[PDB]
Amino acid sequence: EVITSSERTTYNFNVDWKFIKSNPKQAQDINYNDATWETISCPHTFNDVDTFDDLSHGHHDGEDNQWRGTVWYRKHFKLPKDDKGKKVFIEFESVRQIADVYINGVHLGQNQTGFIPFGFDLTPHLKFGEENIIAVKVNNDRGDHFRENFPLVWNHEHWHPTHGGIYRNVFLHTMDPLHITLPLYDNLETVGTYVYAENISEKSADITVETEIQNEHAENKNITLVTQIVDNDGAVVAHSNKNVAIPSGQKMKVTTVTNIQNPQLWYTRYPYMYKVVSAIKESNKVIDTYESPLGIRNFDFNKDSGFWINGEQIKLHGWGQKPTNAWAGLGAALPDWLRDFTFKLMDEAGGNFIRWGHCAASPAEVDMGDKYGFVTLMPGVSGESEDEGETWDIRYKAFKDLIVYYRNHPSIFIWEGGNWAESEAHYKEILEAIKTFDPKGKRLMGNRRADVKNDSEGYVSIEIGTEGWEREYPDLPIIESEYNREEAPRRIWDKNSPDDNFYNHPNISKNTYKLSSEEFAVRQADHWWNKMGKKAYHSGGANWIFSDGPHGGRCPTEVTRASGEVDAVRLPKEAFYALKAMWRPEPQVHIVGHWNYEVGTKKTMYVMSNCASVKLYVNDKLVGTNSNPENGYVFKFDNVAWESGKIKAEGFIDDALKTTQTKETTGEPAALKLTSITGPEGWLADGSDVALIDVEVVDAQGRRCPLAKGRVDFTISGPAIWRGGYNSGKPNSTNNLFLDIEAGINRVAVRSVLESGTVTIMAKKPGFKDVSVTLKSLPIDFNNGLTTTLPQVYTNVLTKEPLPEHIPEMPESELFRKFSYTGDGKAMLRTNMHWGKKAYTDLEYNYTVLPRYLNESEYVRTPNSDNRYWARDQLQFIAGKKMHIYVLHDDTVPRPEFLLRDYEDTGDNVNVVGASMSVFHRVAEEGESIIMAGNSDGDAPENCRMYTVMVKEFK
Ligand SMILES: [Br-]
Ligand SMILES: [Mg+2]
Repeated sequence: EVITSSERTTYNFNVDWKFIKSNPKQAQDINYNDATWETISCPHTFNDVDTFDDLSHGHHDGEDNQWRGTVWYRKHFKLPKDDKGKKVFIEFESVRQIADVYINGVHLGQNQTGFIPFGFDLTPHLKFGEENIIAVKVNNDRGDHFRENFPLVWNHEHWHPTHGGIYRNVFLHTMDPLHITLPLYDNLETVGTYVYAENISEKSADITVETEIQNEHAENKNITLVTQIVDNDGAVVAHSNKNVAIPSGQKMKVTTVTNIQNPQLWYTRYPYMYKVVSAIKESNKVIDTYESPLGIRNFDFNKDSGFWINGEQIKLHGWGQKPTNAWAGLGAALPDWLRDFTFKLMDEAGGNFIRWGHCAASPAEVDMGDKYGFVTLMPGVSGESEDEGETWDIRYKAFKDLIVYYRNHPSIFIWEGGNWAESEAHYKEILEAIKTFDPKGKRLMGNRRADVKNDSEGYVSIEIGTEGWEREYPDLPIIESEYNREEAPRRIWDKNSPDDNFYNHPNISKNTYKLSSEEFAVRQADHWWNKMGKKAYHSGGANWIFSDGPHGGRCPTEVTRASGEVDAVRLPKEAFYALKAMWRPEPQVHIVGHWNYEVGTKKTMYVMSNCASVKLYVNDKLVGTNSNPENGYVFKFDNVAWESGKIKAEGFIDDALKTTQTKETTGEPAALKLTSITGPEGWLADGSDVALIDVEVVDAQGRRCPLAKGRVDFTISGPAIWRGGYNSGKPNSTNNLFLDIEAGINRVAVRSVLESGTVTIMAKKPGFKDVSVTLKSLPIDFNNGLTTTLPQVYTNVLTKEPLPEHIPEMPESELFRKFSYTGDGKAMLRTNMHWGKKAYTDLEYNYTVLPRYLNESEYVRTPNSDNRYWARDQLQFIAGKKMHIYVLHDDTVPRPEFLLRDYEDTGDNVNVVGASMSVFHRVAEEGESIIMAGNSDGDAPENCRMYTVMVKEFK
């Protein structure tokens, strides 16, 4: 009963391209000789070999020591002379950053979005029955300074590592001249289908589908449009038909309304997915088919009680992940199944929310949101700025392309209008774009840092919060977009374990964060509980960064911003199991760390648990019972005496045993262990599929040694391309046929080639027997440059999960408008400045002598601990009245850019216990947006003073 076959064929266009990392003249020409170019397959990036190999700069400056410029791709392919009268479209999921596409030497156009799909009609230039050639000229250049990088201001490693090339999938679509259109607004100006659900209950739901159809034949067509609703088992549950005439050359939208009896609704704990099959028929003959996703759900982001879905209230907890999503050794060009692997890990740790930061996810990643039940906050392209001119035009156009592409996915609940407040006129345009292309989705709209412009009031539909600060729009629901900025490397367990190039790292004193995995894990509850978890009005939100990546960070001991709860090769940190124990709905306990300590060790043991009480045992001797968890989920046990053997925690709800975890002391190292991980279809010989290999050091019992480290050397043979892994704490650790073990394990990637065959990887380590794994890359159905086999992903992932069995108990200035501070320390607003008042929140230093104009001013007691911290939005407020702004800045600190841009030097100084602070003066009008960043732009003296702010009404 399900309509399957038609004139439409979707080809995978990833396999077998020619590539060159340069800009040769006439590279788009039909008869350009590309024989010496490199044979690759998409997804592909030429920055896989020169990223994750530079130690972080800190100061939120991302990795810039990588190749940037103009490169070229060329692909040969032949369509059957059979298809001689078919439309042919090419679709690019994304190209980074500027793409120019050519077909047989004819330029089709450019796309500068870097992260949004686009496509072109090849038909007028195709030679059927002959070889055709696509050429893609790609540029990934960007201006050095993230504030002077126009127009593509989102294109900067500050937020988005500039990994260039065709880093997502490419498809070829062939179809009848009479066809449903493709949702690639750039540059086809078509929108495909629009699916929305109304009058939803458990009993009934009405699905409206508007199908845009185009008749590119020279004669009118009388057609029947069929809308089929297909459930999770592939059964047709309901259908609708409409008989319409499409005049020759015309586009029209055909609407159907189809009722579903007893719909399976879409929940975060049961993301039931329907599919809509749209078919064009010409009397029993099927001309075209197109499939659209369908998840049926009612929802409410409520200002008082958080988020509801289908009448159940659900706390949202998940991650903010970079769209680059890069994998060490591979860059941003993840095969879809590695994107699925990343997503399955978020799902494993209880995620039900995702924000892409700060450009759109790939298409398959929105499919993964759909099938794992992730409420999604989706941006188009953005950096961190109110934009204008051409920057706004390109970004706004990308926003339309984005809605046209993604509007039918049920995982999307909020359109992120931007990663900064915007002008009133631009808010109008944002709502007008949603009204044009998504009038019926009931999605909300917000911008992060909307609170820094009065423009946002009355336009944003949901407060997009930062770092769990107090709500600034109590009329609205609130969702957290980026909380917990901390970093910590996977390889450091705790201060009771031997150091692994961290506490003694040459760069350790430049780190903002010097946390072990245990501290990083345990504090996950501090951050979550106090910023979202304990607030019944708070919908929840996104933990900043899921996987380590070389975007801007604060720890030059690492080659990434180490803020993920898994590392850049998706090895989980203890913090991953902390969040998993807090956020999963079933009862959980997780003992933080390991059980290989020295004889006589005494340490605090942390159990993370969503249970009500936890019991702790050392070799079956009960050492404690805790019914008073800290921050909802931390059951700690002080001064536990280590004993070789076994440590076991028990989790209880209502004094009934729910779950148990045991960790064991490992024995001495005894062998290397190699374990392979491939995609669900196996390792495919397509030139880009990846096989992962876990290399471990194990004891005689086969348990991973948590303290093992040291260099392993590798050899590879067979048709494959070694891509290595990384060591977070070391430069130039990528590519090499050797790698250090960290806490007993590391992970390398092997990429296939077009030739299928047997591939052998051997690992060696002094003192161990050699070990090996044998892989087989499997042949794919490939011919004339084309395959109908789509990129492999995990299928049939639908299961039902229960609601949590236990949730921890929850508790009971006219000038500094919308003040907020995002440094690690605490700021404090205070009034009536004069001699004797404290200058900082974390010191007892007082102001003594003051220039006359400073007295009676309102002031911000800043935390001196943030004296070398940097954040774009460190300190902000809207000027409540016309006022004087004074910034006291340590003379020993290089003046930061925001100070020199908008503040003049007074000549006067204010001495505060030996430190001379120059006053900088600024007059602000009422409503002016006052944004302050780090004390210094780069390095500074370790013992310098954090700056302070003073404010007085103009009068
Ligand atoms: Br990244
Ligand atoms: Mg994180």
